[PDB]
Amino acid sequence: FVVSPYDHKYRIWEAFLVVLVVYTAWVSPFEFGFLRKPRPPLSITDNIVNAFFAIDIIMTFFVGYLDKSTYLIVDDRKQIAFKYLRSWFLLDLVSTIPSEAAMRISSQSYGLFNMLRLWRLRRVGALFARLEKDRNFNYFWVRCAKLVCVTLFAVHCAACFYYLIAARNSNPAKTWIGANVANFLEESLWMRYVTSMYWSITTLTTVGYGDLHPVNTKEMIFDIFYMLFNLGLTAYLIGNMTNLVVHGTSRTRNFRDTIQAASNFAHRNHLPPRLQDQMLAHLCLKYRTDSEGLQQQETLDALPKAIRSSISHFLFYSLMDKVYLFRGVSNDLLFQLVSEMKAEYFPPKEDVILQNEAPTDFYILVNGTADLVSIVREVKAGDIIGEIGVLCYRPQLFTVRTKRLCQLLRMNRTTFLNIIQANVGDGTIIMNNLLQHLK
Amino acid sequence: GGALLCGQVQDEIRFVVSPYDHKYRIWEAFLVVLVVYTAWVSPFEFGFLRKPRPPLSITDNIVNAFFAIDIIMTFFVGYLDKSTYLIVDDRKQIAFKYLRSWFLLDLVSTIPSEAAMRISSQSYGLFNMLRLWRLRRVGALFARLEKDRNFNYFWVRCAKLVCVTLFAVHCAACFYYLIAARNSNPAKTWIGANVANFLEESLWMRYVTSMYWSITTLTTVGYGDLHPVNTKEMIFDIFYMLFNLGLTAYLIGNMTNLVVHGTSRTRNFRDTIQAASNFAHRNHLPPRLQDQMLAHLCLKYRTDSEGLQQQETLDALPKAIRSSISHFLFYSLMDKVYLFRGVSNDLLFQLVSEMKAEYFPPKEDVILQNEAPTDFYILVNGTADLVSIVREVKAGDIIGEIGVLCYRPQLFTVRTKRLCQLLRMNRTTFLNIIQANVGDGTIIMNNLLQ
Amino acid sequence: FVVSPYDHKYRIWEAFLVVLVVYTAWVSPFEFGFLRKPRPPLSITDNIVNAFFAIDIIMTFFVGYLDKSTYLIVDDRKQIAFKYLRSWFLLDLVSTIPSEAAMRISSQSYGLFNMLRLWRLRRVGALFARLEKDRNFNYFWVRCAKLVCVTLFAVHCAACFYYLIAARNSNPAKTWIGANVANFLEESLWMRYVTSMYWSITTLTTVGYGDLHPVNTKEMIFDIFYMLFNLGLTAYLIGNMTNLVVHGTSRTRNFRDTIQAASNFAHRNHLPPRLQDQMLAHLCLKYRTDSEGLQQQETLDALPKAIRSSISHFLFYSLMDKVYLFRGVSNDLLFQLVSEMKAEYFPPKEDVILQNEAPTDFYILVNGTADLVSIVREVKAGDIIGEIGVLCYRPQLFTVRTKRLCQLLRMNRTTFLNIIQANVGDGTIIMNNLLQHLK
Amino acid sequence: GGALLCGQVQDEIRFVVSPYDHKYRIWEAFLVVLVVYTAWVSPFEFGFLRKPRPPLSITDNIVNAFFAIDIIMTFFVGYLDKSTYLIVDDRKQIAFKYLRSWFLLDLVSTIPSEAAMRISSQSYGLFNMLRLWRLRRVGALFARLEKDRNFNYFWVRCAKLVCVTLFAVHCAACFYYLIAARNSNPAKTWIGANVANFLEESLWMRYVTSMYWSITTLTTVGYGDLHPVNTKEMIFDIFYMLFNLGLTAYLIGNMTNLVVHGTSRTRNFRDTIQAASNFAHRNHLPPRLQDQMLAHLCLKYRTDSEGLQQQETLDALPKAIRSSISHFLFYSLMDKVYLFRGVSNDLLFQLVSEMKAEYFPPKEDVILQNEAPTDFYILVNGTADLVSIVREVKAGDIIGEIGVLCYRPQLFTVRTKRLCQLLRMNRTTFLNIIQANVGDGTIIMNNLLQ
Ligand SMILES: CCCCCCCCCCCCCCCCCCCC(=O)O[C@H](COC(=O)CCCCCCCCCCCCCC)COP(=O)(O)OCCN
Ligand SMILES: CCCCCCCCCCCCCCCCCCCC(=O)O[C@H](COC(=O)CCCCCCCCCCCCCC)COP(=O)(O)OCCN
Ligand SMILES: [K+]
Ligand SMILES: [K+]
Ligand SMILES: [K+]
Ligand SMILES: [K+]
Ligand SMILES: [K+]
Repeated sequence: FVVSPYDHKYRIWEAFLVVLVVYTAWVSPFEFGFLRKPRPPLSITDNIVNAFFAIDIIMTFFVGYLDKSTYLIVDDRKQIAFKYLRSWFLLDLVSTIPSEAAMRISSQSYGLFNMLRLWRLRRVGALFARLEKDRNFNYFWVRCAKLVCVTLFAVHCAACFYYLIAARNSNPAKTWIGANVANFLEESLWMRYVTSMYWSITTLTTVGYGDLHPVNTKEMIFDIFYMLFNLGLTAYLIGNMTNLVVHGTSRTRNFRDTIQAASNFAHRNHLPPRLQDQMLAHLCLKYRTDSEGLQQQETLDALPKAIRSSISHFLFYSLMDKVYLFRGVSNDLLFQLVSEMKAEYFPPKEDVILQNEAPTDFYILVNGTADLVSIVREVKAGDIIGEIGVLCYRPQLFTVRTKRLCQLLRMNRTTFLNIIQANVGDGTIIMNNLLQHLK
Repeated sequence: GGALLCGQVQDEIRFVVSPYDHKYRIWEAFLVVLVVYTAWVSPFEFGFLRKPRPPLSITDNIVNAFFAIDIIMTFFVGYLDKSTYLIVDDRKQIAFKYLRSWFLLDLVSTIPSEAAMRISSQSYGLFNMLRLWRLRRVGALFARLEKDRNFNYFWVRCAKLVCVTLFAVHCAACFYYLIAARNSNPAKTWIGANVANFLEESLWMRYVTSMYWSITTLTTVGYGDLHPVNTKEMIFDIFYMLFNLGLTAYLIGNMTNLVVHGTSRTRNFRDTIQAASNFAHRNHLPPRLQDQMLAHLCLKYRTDSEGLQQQETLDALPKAIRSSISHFLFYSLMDKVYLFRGVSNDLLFQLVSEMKAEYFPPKEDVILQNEAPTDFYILVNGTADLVSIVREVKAGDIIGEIGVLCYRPQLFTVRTKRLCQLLRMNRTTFLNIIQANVGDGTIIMNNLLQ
Repeated sequence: FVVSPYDHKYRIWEAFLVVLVVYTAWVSPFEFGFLRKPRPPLSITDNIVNAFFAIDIIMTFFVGYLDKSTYLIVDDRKQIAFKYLRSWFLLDLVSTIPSEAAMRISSQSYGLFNMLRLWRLRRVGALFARLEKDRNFNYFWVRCAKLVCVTLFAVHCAACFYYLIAARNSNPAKTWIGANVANFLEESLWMRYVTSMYWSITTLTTVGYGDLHPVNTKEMIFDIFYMLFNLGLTAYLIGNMTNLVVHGTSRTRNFRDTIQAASNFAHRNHLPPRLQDQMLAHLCLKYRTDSEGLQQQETLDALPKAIRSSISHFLFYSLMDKVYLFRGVSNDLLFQLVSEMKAEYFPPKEDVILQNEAPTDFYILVNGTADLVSIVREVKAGDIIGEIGVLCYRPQLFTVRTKRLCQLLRMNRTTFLNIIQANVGDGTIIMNNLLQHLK
Repeated sequence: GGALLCGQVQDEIRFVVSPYDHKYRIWEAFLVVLVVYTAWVSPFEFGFLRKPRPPLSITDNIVNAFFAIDIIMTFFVGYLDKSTYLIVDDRKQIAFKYLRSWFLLDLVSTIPSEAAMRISSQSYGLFNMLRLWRLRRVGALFARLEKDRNFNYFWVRCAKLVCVTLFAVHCAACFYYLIAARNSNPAKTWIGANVANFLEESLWMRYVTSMYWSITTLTTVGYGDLHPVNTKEMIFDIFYMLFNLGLTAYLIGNMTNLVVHGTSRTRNFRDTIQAASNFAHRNHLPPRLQDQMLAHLCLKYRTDSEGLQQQETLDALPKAIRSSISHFLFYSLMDKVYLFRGVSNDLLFQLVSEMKAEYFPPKEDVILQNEAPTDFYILVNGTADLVSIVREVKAGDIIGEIGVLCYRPQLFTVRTKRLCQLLRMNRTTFLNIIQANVGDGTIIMNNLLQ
């Protein structure tokens, strides 16, 4: 029986009903403003759309709900039906009665009863509430789409109401439209619609050419309220667009402040130009490494250590399988290794470590390649550097120079000593499998 | 999973009367309605009318009577002085402060216009304009509401903006009509150039036409059907247009302030979640792993949000009540199970000040069987099972400590079945805690040992 | 000889010349747009103003300048004259030649030569630069005054240029003004001015009634550029007004976030309602204590310890003179006392400490009064509480209850013990002068 | 004093060519000028002209020739791949990437219109509109300038806004004229309703009239002299007015962003200074004392600003060059006087890593005679005297250490005579530093002892 929310076969039905809501949002004000009585084709199409919402009146029984008081999805048919009968079953139901039936109770009913069908706009508000949570869509741009919809619906409604004020008048002259057009009745419905839409947008944007304007007090009262609504709407629009701009441009501002800080530091302390250019080159690479190294380390430093470890195991243990200088070591020691290892990125043609430097650290190349340097040999992907210096505790035997954008795992001798004070018997495998690379 | 949990986290992200008396605040709230009345009627009497007439005269005298009652009653209402923060109830001091401030303006704002018009017949409208002194009461009300936690700041500010713009529209409409009505020739006026005999038309039509012009100008729609015809009208409209420029910039500044204010914390959350999303996408992590890390990241954000609020609300606060608060917290957050019964106050403080609160997702496992006893927990709220199941775990219940204080690998796995809050303690810090006054630690061991 | 900048007698002269700049800013575009040849009174008044600026051409010799490369004011007559002759002496000089003399070189010179006098606006920009630094004036509101000036000057200039475009035309009809007015020449100069000012503001505010608008291509080109300038100006105005609003309202937002944080903390941990009301009462008092306790402690915690000490000596040593329980102690020990003392504020009817509490701290009342409590005695201004408990190290003998908004200095026993391990022989005066209050 | 110091602080607050070759960047910068030409001419040929004519045809063929040269030359220009950050110089890879991306669009954007018009005579204006593909080069230029430290971000953004709004105005003017010129009756058009025979008027007059309408509409001034007369013009203007609403909101959003961005750090300074100002005012501090504390507060703000920049620029940076930077700093910030000559590397590091930099006002005293030797300093820059005077103190000079390493009350007062920067060391931390490898500390004592 009870269908889950978040069922994909249900999500496509709700998305379909939203396009029938967009149809309703256009048709209902137009039928209110421009039409007197039901006519083909619009009558049969509206009855078709009412059939789809009448199906939904039933199919919203048998659908569960997330009770956020307990964070579980309720599947009890007695509870879901009781909740729906309380939650606006009657408004949905009345919004689906045919206009023919709803006007046998009174012939004047047509336009104003069809305006009740704007109740369906609750579904558009619900869709925006979903998209403002779903991380697959940008939040500020979904707010933009929401504000575009509100604007277009306002322009359409105002056009239909203001035409109705003219069309109901006892004289076609002395109306805003009949003041310009000799007889706007007995003129094409498209031309009357476009003329009203033109007036409406001309007013909402405050261009106000003044070819079309209020001629009588009823028109003036309507336009007074429409102009006051437009002042609030535009101030809201400019607020939201400012927020969209301010947060969208933030990356470039932060990058420039970072480079400005480094440049000022170099100019205060009078760093040598070579090393200054290396500092800026690494900061630029960090900004261009957003999708990898940046959002990697900006995530991993937050995670609880259990899942953090499981990530490191997924991501790098297959690299630890490549290094002969750990072959057959105890599994826990190699897990500890990847749990301690930092990860870093280097530009091309940079020294990671120089010859005759003290062995404070060692590295494993994840990807990219480097030269020991004059040149003696090449370092592959899945290959290790500096470790014999960390073992020996004597100065490093060669400079290692990047020749690609290169990713390296890193460890420090002070913690490697501590790691070797763990697993002390497995340290014999460390020793032997170094000695057999040393042979 | 995951999505609905982070959605929830985003959703969470002798005769003196006191001025605080409810009966007095109902009276003050009533008088603000008569201020809104005054704000409409005084410009209208200045613009459109030349002598007092029914119903407006009798209604104004009724309103003046309510304000005259207030002129009396405010001699019997105390005030608080910023030197002492006590309410002053000395009749002489209440009288002196009222006389020295606002009594005279309140008095002239209350004299009947039918009396003032015996001083001169030209006085009527311009004397009515003095009643706008009463607007101080609306400014006072908004100042209270803006700093009151019961009221939504967004809607209080919006109400302020709406009142300012409506009052500006109304005043400009009345002044611009007065410039037309007081002219020597009606046909050379902004209104008589359109309506050939406007002085014969209904007062409603003239008002609506003036409001229409005023709003058309302030919104800058400016259809141009109605516009300045003569030099007086041009000078007036020059200053009105300048004012409207400043007012529009103020309205947009306030709406921008409101939307960046209200969005800020949701933005701060989104950045962390979308960073983790981009990481998981780019490194091609399995979906089965991804939603576990997104769930934990959302619940860490929830945890430290509450921690910062506790810190910033305690470390601001004088040592006396900071003591009382931290005392109550220590003596009420702990003691959640009989294993602690008889714990000494020092051992209590050392434990409860070091335990770390955290939130844990539904349908997940907090500790695992036969693992080393690195940590133990107290369940604050939510529900879990010891696990096949052996029993349910309640709120006000514990896991893992039976392996920690006497060293054993953990006897059970434990699995959540609602969103759950726990207090963690790690064995290394627990050992340091138990090393304080060790005898009491032995009494806890006796509570466990059976 | 050389007069200093920041001499008050010079600052009043520069402020006077700024009002003559405001005169120039109105008169020069008006003479350019509306007048053909020099006429009384405006000719004699302009010659008077030129005399004041000609005095300044001389009096700007003999005035020093702050050389911000070395942060000293230069007094060398050879340097100040050399700097001035380089720095725009010639533009100031040409801006003071009389219009009569400057039009004997050519009769058409009058209007366009008088436009050169807008060079004097450099002085208004300099005044705003000063006021944007002087802490006696609000920064955002000085930016507002700057933007009002720019707006009013733009409206005036545009009105004068657009009238000149009409007045130079070969036909009065086919001009924006002669299209409405049958003959605008031979009409009052005030009416022509007001008509132009009206058109100008109607356009800059974008109301655009359209009674007055460009009739010919020269007018259209001018209005094209004016409308493009106004779009930038209004967007700048709205930016600056937003910044003014955002920073001006910040106090209320921070207060509400503080109270919301405390309210949520109480609702999470389920604090008892009495103590919850005390917590909010103290946070409210802190916000209302902005000018004293807040900006006091928000300043003192920053200051370098030497000046911080000198402040404490100025502010509270005269209170330390009142306490008999330190009479005749070594001066250094009492300075150490005031250097250690914190300062705090309490609402009326609050316990600072209760009876039978442990003696962790003691206090001295700066102002306000309190009861020992049932009641036994009253505590004055310049009076001490809790110290016998800190001496005895046994629970406090009475509750002390505020009966005003009260300010107290505070110390903690752990640091008072350390302070008594300093000055150990002067501790004998502490002991004896307690024992003689204990008698 | 004081005021000018805080004012200063506020003022401070085989055949491949590389794409980085200066000769190539001059060529690319030249082609952007021909893009601005194309952006004007293509809408104008679409709106106002029906067949190619001098001078415009010959000028367009000259511009097409420069782009055809670029279509060739871009086969000889390398690119950098984001996988390796090396420049690719393989001729086959350069060719393939260019063919696989933009060669075809660059080619059709270069065919002479006098050739395309042999395919059909109606093609002319609509084929010219395809040349607007070239605008990608302007978008690329702005993307470079926005992230380039040599260029002011404010003016680069303003230039972007000005170009977008000018191009929108121009395009709308040309399209709206085309709607009029292509109508069956000129008198029923937005322009022919005003100018009875506009097709006889000069091309300049028609262009200026169309630009005037376009700007009047986009700025929303809307005089209404020129407006839509027929249904086609109304539909066009409906969509133009909607677009202008979005564009205006974007312009105001960018200007707000720019002014809050540029003001932020001055705001952050002002708050600290005005807090201290309000404190000194309310507590009635003497002016003689006040300006001393305001001076020190301004120079502390200056000091810690530079400290945060050093931290955030070092702790971001890989350990190799972080080492090189900190190494150079340690070996160059110290050794400022002969008292340190022969200092050991460990004692050097322990000292220089712990010394604290600070700024000190003019005409003030850093240490006083016969006071206890609590601290000593190295002068980094500025000037002072030992004090009556006994001698000047240089940059690269020291004060007070002669009382610290051998314990004595300080021999002199010392007084600044310019704004001065010093490195402090406190005797307690100095003792801890000297307790590392004490023999080297004795060699420093031998350097002082004579
Ligand atoms: C920098 C850009 C510069 C742009 C260019 C300018 C060019 C020169 C021209 C300058 C023109 C400037 C004109 C003024 C601009 C608008 C100023 C609005 C000020 C304002 O609203 O103040 C608030 C009024 O609050 C209140 O409490 C008011 C209460 C009013 C109650 C009225 C009740 C009316 C009822 C009847 C209505 C009429 C009948 C309708 C049918 C005060 O508070 P605050 O905002 O400062 O907040 C507290 C701080 N955060
Ligand atoms: C939320 C509020 C919603 C309001 C209500 C809306 C109601 C519905 C209607 C919606 C209408 C929306 C219409 C679009 C709005 C404006 C969009 C502007 C977008 C834009 O400018 O993008 C920039 C163009 O940059 C460029 O690089 C462009 C370069 C162009 C060069 C042109 C050269 C022209 C030379 C010739 C001129 C003509 C002759 C003049 C005599 C891209 O960059 P970015 O800003 O994103 O920056 C990078 C991120 N930070
Ligand atoms: K307008
Ligand atoms: K108009
Ligand atoms: K018009
Ligand atoms: K407008
Ligand atoms: K208009």
